[PDB]
Amino acid sequence: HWGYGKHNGPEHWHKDFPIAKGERQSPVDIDTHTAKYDPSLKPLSVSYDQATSLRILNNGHAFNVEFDDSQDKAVLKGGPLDGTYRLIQFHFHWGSLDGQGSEHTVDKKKYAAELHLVHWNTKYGDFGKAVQQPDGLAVLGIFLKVGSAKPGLQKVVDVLDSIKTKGKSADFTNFDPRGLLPESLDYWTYPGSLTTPPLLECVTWIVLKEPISVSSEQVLKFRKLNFNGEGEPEELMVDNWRPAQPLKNRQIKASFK
Ligand SMILES: [Zn+2]
Repeated sequence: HWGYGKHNGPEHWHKDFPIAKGERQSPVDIDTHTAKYDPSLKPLSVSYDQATSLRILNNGHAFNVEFDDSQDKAVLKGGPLDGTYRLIQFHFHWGSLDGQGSEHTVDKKKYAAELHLVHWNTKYGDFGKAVQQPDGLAVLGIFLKVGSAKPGLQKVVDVLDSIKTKGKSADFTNFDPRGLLPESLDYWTYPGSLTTPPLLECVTWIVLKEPISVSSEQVLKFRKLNFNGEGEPEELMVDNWRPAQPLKNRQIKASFK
């Protein structure tokens, strides 16, 4: 099956998922000098006050913090978006070392990790319908650098012991994703894809310029997770990132000067 190893990693995915070589794949390098300020982008609206987290799952590629998306409780709107996108889950991509782990790059700089807050367009009714549409998803991408601890991440770090292996889940209620946001909502935006199979070209990417800081101890706990199932050979869950893909016929827009 697909993964991040020598025999099933990103350079192999195109054999089962030919859209891997498509016209709007993600992630990309963000060339900060070429990105155009777009004075017409509307204000970005992150409304997470009523968010309802339910569960945390190790799916064998990453961990997902899942939300109740059966009503408009946690929504992303404005910026480049038309209409209302509902938070369904967040996950991270990270490295074996602090010098790699992000999927997007900024002037070829790699961050230690990247948070993806996944939202689906309410006009398509559910996530499965939304991923079939070019405007189905909005993913808020946030870079992690290693420095000071992020207090709002520790509740996540402290549950990972309970979901070490593929297929393990744990109750994860009352987690506030506002604790993972940087001060500034200045962003870059472009049309792209899921960065994991099935690599569907359904994402409006919104990548924040300001990283968040996490501690060395916090990312070490991410690196103790396993890709494998319980009672299988231990394979550390590290380097679960796809490298930068060709930009092709796309323009990256900046919300800021
Ligand atoms: Zn992701």
